[PDB]
Amino acid sequence: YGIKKEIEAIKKEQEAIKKKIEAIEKELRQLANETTQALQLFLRATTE
Amino acid sequence: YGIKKEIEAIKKEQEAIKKKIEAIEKELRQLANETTQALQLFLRATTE
Amino acid sequence: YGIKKEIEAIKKEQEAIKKKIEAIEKELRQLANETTQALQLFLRATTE
Repeated sequence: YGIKKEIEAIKKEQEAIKKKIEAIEKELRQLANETTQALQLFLRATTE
Repeated sequence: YGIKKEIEAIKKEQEAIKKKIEAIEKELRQLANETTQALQLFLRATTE
Repeated sequence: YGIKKEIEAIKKEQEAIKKKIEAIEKELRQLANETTQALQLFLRATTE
């Protein structure tokens, strides 16, 4: 029973980690988009 | 004993992973702040 | 055998996670470089 509960806890931790990574990927993509947009502004500005 | 040492190693790996993720979140936040600041400069420049 | 296969699966998941984190670090570094370059452009532009 003890090893079962140990393994169960570990797999709970992994699923939580996998979701943390998912959130990090989300925020990383947004940041990439924003920085691309921000650079597009500059590229628009240096033609004004 | 073998399974104990296996589980122990796995939980050592998880704690290390959790800290890696922590460091990634730190650097991601800094990068977001810097990019916001960098864009704020531009927004300041196109009013000069 | 069951616990062995469980532990084996968990360690497979950890290696996959470690590589996901590796890819995230790669993309995070690139993004930092690009944002630095993008800001360098602006710093070049406001001297023209």
